[PDB]
Parts: sequence; structure tokens; C-alpha cells
Amino acid sequence: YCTLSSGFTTVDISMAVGRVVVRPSDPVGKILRKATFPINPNGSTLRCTSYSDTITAALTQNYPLSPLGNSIYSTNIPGIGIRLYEEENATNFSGYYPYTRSLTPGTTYNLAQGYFVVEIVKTADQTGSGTLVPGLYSRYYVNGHMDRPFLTSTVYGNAITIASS
Repeated sequence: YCTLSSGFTTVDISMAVGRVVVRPSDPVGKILRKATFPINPNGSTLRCTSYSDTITAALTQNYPLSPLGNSIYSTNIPGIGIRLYEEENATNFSGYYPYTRSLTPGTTYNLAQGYFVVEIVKTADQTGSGTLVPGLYSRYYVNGHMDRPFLTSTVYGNAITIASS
């Protein structure tokens, strides 16, 4: 089981990608926009007691994996996918969302330094236009503390707009 530090506070990344222009010629699979957002650790920590304890990068929108796979998930916009990941010298705790990794008992864990990456991807020949649905897109949490993640990423309002020509 994991114990969170007193005053443990989630870091939320606002996924303010902006306007993403898509051209009919853009090929399926193209990263239409790679947006990088700063992750500012804040001193929150946790430690766990069991080899079965885990930290999980989970995707909270209910959209399925896109036909392309490779962690490119569909969105409410046809032909537009989204892929998330955290970008330091810790490959065991990096990778495309979603993933889950084992934690070492007794190790005091902090939110790692780096950047949160949002990739908007063309997943079909023709793309829709509009705004990605708002809300939580990801949470990075330990087992038993899904309600208090290290890190979340959230779309507010029309922070990500697709404009297909």
C-alpha cells in the first residue's frame, strides 16, 4: 500500500494546445501538432510497502485506441487522435500513456522533472473540425490513491481546436 505525504498536491497540466490546422494532403499518422507543457514538481511525495504497488499513467476519456494504435487514441473529432506522454533519465518510468509500472517498497517517490507532451495525430484520411471535448485526459497515480494523482492533464473549454481545410 502507498502513503501520500501530508498536504500532497496534484499537479494539473492544462492542455492548451491551441488551433491545429489539418490539410487534406496531411497523411494518416502525421503528428499534426506536438505541444509541450512544463511539469513543475511541488514537493509532494509518497512511499509504498509492497512489491505489488504500482504507479499508473491512465487515460480517462472513454475514447478507444485509434485504428493506428501505438497509444494514439481517438477523440470526439473524426480522424483526429491524441497521444500523451511524459518527457528525465528514467526510462523505466517514461513511455506513452497508458502504462503501469512497479514501485520499490520504501522508496520515496516524487513527481519526476520534465515535460508533459500532447500529440495531435491524423488518424483517418479526412478529419473533422471542432474542439476536443473538455475534462481530464490523464491521471498519474499510485494504487489506492486514484483520487490524488501525482499529475493530471486536463482540457478546459476550447483549448484544443481542430481546423480541417
